[PDB]
Amino acid sequence: QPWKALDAEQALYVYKRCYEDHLPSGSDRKTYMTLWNAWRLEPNDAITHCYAKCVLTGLQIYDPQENAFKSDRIPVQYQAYKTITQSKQKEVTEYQKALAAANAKSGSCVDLYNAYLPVHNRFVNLSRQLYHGTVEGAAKIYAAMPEIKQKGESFHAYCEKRAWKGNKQSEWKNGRRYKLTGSPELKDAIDCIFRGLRYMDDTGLKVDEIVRDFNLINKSELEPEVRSVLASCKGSEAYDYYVCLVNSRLKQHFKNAFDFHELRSADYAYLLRKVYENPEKVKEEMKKLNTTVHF
Ligand SMILES: CCCCC[C@H](O)/C=C/[C@@H]1[C@@H](C/C=C\CCCC(=O)O)[C@H]2CO[C@@H]1C2
Repeated sequence: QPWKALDAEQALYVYKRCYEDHLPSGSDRKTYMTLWNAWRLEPNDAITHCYAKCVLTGLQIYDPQENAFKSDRIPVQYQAYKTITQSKQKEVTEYQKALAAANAKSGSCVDLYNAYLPVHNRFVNLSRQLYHGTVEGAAKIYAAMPEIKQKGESFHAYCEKRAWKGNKQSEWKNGRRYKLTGSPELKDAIDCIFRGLRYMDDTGLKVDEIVRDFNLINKSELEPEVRSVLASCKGSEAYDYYVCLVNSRLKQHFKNAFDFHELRSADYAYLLRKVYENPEKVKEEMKKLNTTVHF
C-alpha cells in the first residue's frame, strides 16, 4: 500500500514475542532456545513449526490473509537499509525468487515450515542481514537511526523524550506518575506508548494485548473487567483508553501491568529465560535501565 520495511526494534519485537509465545517452559526451554538463538529451525517438531510460522508472519514474509509468501517484500526490506547492511543485490534477488517458488499450501505451521526450510537453509545469513538478526548488524541500524527506540530504553522513556521536547517541563520529570492532565504532550506520549506496547496499531485497539498484560501480572480473573472498561470507554484515542483504565476500579492493577510492560519494553529479553514478581521488584529492575522510574 506500499509495504513498509521493518527496522531493528520492529524485528527484535517479532523475535522476542515469538520466543514468548512458542518456547516451552521448564527443562526443555534451553534446548529450543540454543537452537533458535543460532538460527537453526530445529528440532523438526510442532514447537519449531509454529515458532517458524510466528516469525515469518511477524517479519511479514508470510501474509496470513492471502496465505501467501510475499516475495516482492524482500527487495523492499533490502532497499530500506542497503547502505548499512551492504547485502548483495544478486543474493537478494535469489532469496526473492526462492520465496516465489515456495508453496504455503494450507498455511499451517508445518506447511509453512516445510516450504520455508530450504529457503532458510540457503539464505540464513542474508536473512539475518536483511531482518536485523545479528547483534552487530542491528547495532549499525540503531547508530544510523537515532529515532528508533534503543535496547535498554523503555517505550515510556522514548515517548516522553519526543512528547516533551520544547520549553515545557515533562510531567514525568521527577518520575512517571498517573496524573491525568489531558495535556497535548501527555496525549502524544500515551499514543506513542500504546503503539510501542502493541496495545494499538494501524487497525486500532487490541483488547487481547491489554488483557495479556494483566495475565502477565497474574490477574487472569480480571479479564472480563478489563474488557468491560475498554468497551465502555468513550473515545478511541490511546489517551482515552488510558484515562478509562486509570479512573476505573482496575486502577492499581493497571498501574502494575503497565509498569511491568515498561520494564519489558526496555529489555526485550526479559521473559525469555524471569517472571513477574511484584511492583517493588519491577521498580528496582527499571532503575538499571533507561526508564521513567523514580530514583
Ligand atoms: C523463520 C524463523 C527463522 C529463525 C529466527 C531466529 O530464531 C531469530 C532469533 C532471535 C535472535 C536475533 C539475533 C540478533 C538480533 C539483535 C539482538 C540485539 O540487538 O541484541 C536473537 C534475539 O531474538 C531471537 C534472539
